[PDB]
Amino acid sequence: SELLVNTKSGKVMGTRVPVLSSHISAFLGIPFAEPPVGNMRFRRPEPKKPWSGVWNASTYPNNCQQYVDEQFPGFSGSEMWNPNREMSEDCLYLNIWVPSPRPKSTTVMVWIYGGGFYSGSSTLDVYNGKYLAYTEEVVLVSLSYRVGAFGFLALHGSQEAPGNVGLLDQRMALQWVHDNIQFFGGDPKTVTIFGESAGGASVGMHILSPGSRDLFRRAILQSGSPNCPWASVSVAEGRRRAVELGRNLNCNLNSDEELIHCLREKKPQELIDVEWNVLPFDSIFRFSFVPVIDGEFFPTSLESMLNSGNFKKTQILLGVNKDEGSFFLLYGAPGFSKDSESKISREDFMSGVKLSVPHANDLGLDAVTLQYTDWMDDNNGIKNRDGLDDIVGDHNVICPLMHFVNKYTKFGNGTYLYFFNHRASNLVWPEWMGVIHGYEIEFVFGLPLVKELNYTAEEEALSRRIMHYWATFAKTGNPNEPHSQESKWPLFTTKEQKFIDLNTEPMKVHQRLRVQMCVFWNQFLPKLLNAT
Amino acid sequence: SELLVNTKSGKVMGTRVPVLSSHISAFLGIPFAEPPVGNMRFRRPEPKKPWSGVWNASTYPNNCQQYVDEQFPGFSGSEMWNPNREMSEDCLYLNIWVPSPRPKSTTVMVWIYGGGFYSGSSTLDVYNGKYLAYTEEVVLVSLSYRVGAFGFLALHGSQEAPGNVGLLDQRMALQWVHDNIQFFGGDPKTVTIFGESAGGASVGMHILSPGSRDLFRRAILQSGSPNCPWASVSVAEGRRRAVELGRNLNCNLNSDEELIHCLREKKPQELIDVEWNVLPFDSIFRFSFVPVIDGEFFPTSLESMLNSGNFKKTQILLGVNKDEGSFFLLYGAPGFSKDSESKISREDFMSGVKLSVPHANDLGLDAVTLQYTDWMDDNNGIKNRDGLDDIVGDHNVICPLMHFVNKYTKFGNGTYLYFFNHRASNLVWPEWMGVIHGYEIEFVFGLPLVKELNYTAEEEALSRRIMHYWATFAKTGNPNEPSKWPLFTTKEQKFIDLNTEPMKVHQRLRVQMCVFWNQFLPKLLNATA
Ligand SMILES: *[C@@H]1O[C@H](CO)[C@@H](O)[C@H](O)[C@H]1NC(C)=O
Ligand SMILES: *[C@@H]1O[C@H](CO)[C@@H](O)[C@H](O)[C@H]1NC(C)=O
Ligand SMILES: *[C@@H]1O[C@H](CO)[C@@H](O)[C@H](O)[C@H]1NC(C)=O
Ligand SMILES: *[C@@H]1O[C@H](CO)[C@@H](O)[C@H](O)[C@H]1NC(C)=O
Ligand SMILES: [Cl-]
Ligand SMILES: [Cl-]
Repeated sequence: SELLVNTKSGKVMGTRVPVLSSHISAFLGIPFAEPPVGNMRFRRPEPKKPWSGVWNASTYPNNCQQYVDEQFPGFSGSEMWNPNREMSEDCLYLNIWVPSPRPKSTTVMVWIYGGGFYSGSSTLDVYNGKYLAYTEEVVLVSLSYRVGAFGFLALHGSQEAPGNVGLLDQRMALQWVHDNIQFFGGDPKTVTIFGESAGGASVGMHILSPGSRDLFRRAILQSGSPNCPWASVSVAEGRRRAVELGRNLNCNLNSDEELIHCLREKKPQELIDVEWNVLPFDSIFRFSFVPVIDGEFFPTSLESMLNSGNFKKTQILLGVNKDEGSFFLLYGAPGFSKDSESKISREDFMSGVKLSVPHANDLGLDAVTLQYTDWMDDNNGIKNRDGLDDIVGDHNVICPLMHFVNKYTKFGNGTYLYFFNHRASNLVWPEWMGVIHGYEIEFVFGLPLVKELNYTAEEEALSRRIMHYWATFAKTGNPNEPHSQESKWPLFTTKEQKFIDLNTEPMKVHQRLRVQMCVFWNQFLPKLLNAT
Repeated sequence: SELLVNTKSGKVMGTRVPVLSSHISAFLGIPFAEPPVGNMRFRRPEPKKPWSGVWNASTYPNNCQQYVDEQFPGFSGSEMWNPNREMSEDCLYLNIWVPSPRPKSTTVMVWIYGGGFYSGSSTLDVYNGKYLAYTEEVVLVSLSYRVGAFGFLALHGSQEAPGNVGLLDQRMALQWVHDNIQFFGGDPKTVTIFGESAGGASVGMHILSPGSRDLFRRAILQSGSPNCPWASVSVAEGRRRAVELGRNLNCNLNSDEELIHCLREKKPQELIDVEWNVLPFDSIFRFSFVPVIDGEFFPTSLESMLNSGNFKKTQILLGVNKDEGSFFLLYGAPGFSKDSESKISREDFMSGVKLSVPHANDLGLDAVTLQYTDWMDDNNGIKNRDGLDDIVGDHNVICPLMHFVNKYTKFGNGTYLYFFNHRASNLVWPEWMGVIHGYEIEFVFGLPLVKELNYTAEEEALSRRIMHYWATFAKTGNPNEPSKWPLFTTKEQKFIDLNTEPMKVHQRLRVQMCVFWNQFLPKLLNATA
């Protein structure tokens, strides 16, 4: 049978699903690890032990325990990102979409969800893999990993809570794919890992971590990179936050052993209720439990590894959205509202930059302000809003990524860069937010192809070329179909630094994506902050 | 006679001169101090002792001892600023042009030449006062003062070489105008001092100094302000450059008295030959002997005085030129040439900013470089050149002036700001240098009104409205006669362009770059230097 597959861990039974007038096979909620429960919370994952009988893989699994956004109750804009399945610590599962009839040795793409390392689910409607698997005839896998304290509590030295376990969950899902995907018609030698934001940072992390390199062929990073300021913390900072979590829960803080034991006895929701209290400052775009630069998953600092070429040399395709920062200003900065133009007063602009660049000293704050302020027109609320939008996006996503792409390209085997700037026709968010963080995903996954979703014909066309770019890249390491009549996406080279826009208009090639501001964020500001 | 005038120090005989198919009276080279020679070198000026008989005031006086530019021999562009009279330490004189017939109590304008405090003469062709005095019917005076070591060698504590004597020379010429101008038909109660660059900074210094405030009614500052980075030094820095001057000359350095005695034995040229060697850095737009913040001529720091309102409250008219910095890049930065477009490489740009902001640490240089570099086109020689040009002008002239203007307007009684950007059709310098430092002067003095000078008719028109703006301001405290030149205000910050086109009003002259130079860089340097 097409739906019955025997894996190295046991048999599995999938389901036939409809997809754009055709059908495809789906294996949902396949376990790849032992439930990280009880005494295993905070521990490295362990391989799922073989089960006997047939595993029913006809329904989505549970979502990992995570904070749930209740800012706009009933609002689809925010809720599409919340867990749409019951939450449980028993959440290490993966989903697979296989073309029907089953391919022989086809390209595999593994999706890693984002959510700032504190949230995310593999089961969201936007991650529904059937459209891309069907359309580009690839074997699509969506994995899952522990988020929040459950995935990244880090007490360096301890082997009960080392930190980086969510990254290890991802790796185990990758090992599972390397071991069993051939049984689904996938080629373990041609797997592309791709993810957005936290997922994108994750992808870059596996490119960096020796232990992950050999488990995939190449990578796609969307709106995220390993070096993002919010994507990792030092062992010290990580230890401090773990201990602060204990303090907030009245825990015995005498030894890791006791602290951890105390934390293992709490119900998930108790950890989550206090999750945000351990952050260093009042800030936006900062999350409590994230990867730690441990000297293990990451041999040395990310900068030194990037500098020395100490990472997987392959082909990468990556990019950003025009307004990565808007989502975060809306939720944490004064003056922003989803029901108004959100014109920002100079006073709010000032507090906005402090929130946005929490680690900066006064001189640092002044530099950012000067860099993003039009002094001929400083009370212009729109320029103030947009200025703050750019600050959040440039500092958190765009510049860290440009740094990564420039460093990576010195050693890599091909880099393709994009700038996604199409504002969807059916977007429920206010216009000031622009091309929002995460909204290129529905195009990557082919959502615009489903008519009931009411996207424009130009949007369906954009989705199809994006899916083909992504897939062709996954298959060959080049988004372009060699000798083809269509415009060509040029390689990003260290000299020319070319990149293309991704929208409904004919392709435009540009150079040096936001160089000016990124020179400020990547070179000058760090120099000024180091000064003292 | 009309040319024979009795002043409080003695009689003087002027001369009738031609001015645009007409004539006026000119009293050239009137002494206002005792010759600052021999033992008087470095000392405060002394009032000129009365003479008997008639002083011959028919010809220009000597120029003060100064560095002479020989970079471009025979070249009129550079040579027009060089002394055109013999140089002598006996140089403290003033000249006066009086309308004919001699008016009754008329507005007086006193010119203070620039030259970075190390050079300058009152006798240059471009400072010829006859056209302005005639056209605008004002009594025009041009004074002189000691420059270089002779006027600013500062050994604070010593009464032999106190520092600021060049400024005191200027003060005594003003005191002389206060005392005698009424005999030339001038109103001592309506005196306007005006000067360019070091002269403009000088004017600003008299506004600040208690000892000078009551010797003039209003002030005009052209391309210079008191707070300019090159316009003053601390007593400690002035003292070390003095000592270094002696070191360069094999002087006894055991005591101020010995050092000074040694320096007074040296021939003027010996001093001048090593003058530049005392500067603390390889730099441009930096001069060795300048005003010292002594606690006497300047009670306290310039900023504190500006902040507390400790200065003369009156009307000020002031402005800058579009390309203040190019002259200095041409002379001291790699890559520039008078005979080429001077496209500037990246290497030369980096070198250039280091020369322009000598005092900055590396972070400071990075900040400046970032602020003026187009990272989408960093190898554009033209942009690199124009960028360096803006850095020099913004940092040395424009932003310091804007800072002065904003601080002064809080307390002042009327500010008029201009931005001169007309490139003279007959300039001999290359296009890349643009609207050069000092070239608005010829329009202020009315040179475009003389036909054999070959200016265009709209240039003569421009000169006339500038002269009238200047003289009307001098007479009333308002350039406007009842298109209006708006009052610069703390809130609005309006200013006008000065060119051949119809007057346009703008606001916040180079506010973006000036926030950087006036607020951010100083803060950065204070936090990390
Ligand atoms: C697997 O679960 C789905 C829904 O619960 C159900 O329709 C189906 O019959 C199940 N298959 C088996 C063999 O239990
Ligand atoms: C990728 O690698 C092969 C050699 O391993 C080389 O010939 C080719 O030029 C490389 N491609 C790029 C874009 O670096
Ligand atoms: C004034 O001096 C000049 C020469 O320097 C001379 O030609 C002129 O006649 C003199 N006038 C008188 C009255 O001495
Ligand atoms: C100058 O002073 C007079 C009287 O004190 C005052 O009415 C006027 O407003 C002042 N002018 C300005 C522009 O400050
Ligand atoms: Cl469907
Ligand atoms: Cl004439």
